[PDB]
Amino acid sequence: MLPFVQERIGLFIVNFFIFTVVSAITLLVSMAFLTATR
Amino acid sequence: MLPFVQERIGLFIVNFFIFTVVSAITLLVSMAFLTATR
Amino acid sequence: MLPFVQERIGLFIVNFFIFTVVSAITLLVSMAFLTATR
Amino acid sequence: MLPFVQERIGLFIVNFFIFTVVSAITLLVSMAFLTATR
Amino acid sequence: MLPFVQERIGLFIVNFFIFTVVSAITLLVSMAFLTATR
Repeated sequence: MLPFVQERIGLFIVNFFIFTVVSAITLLVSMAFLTATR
Repeated sequence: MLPFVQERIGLFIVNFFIFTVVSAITLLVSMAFLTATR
Repeated sequence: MLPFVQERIGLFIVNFFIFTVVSAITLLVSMAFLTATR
Repeated sequence: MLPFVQERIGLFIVNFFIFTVVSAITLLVSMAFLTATR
Repeated sequence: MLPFVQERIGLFIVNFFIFTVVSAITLLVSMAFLTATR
């Protein structure tokens, strides 16, 4: 009922989650941009 | 009155919040850039 | 004197702080790039 | 068995981990883009 | 010997650290890209 259950397994979620997004932006941009320019 | 109430529900806010921004930058840039180039 | 005072109000700082930066990069880049290309 | 073991060494993982990604996006994009444009 | 020493001063490291990187990517990209295009 009380708060403070787990944090170790939580902080890992955001860390790995941001990696997936930060990759999509650099890879997706390169594909769309490279196709337009070239 | 004392601090330390909840952290689990907090760390999730930033995680999901950054996802929305990191997406807007890659999608918004692609739209404006692709239109200019093409 | 002892550590562990507040974390809830802290984690919110980085969350909102990153939003301001991630916006400047997408908006600033679009302005400089769009002007050069167009 | 109980939760809450370590957080100091954890928060450092994401901090340093994001640095490696945020660098790959700016360096990788510059290489692919600069080659196409030039 | 036991864990849990400080977190307030830690969470601030990543917050300020990411700012320095997120700036280098937008400023470095603008310099290299603007020079190539223009």
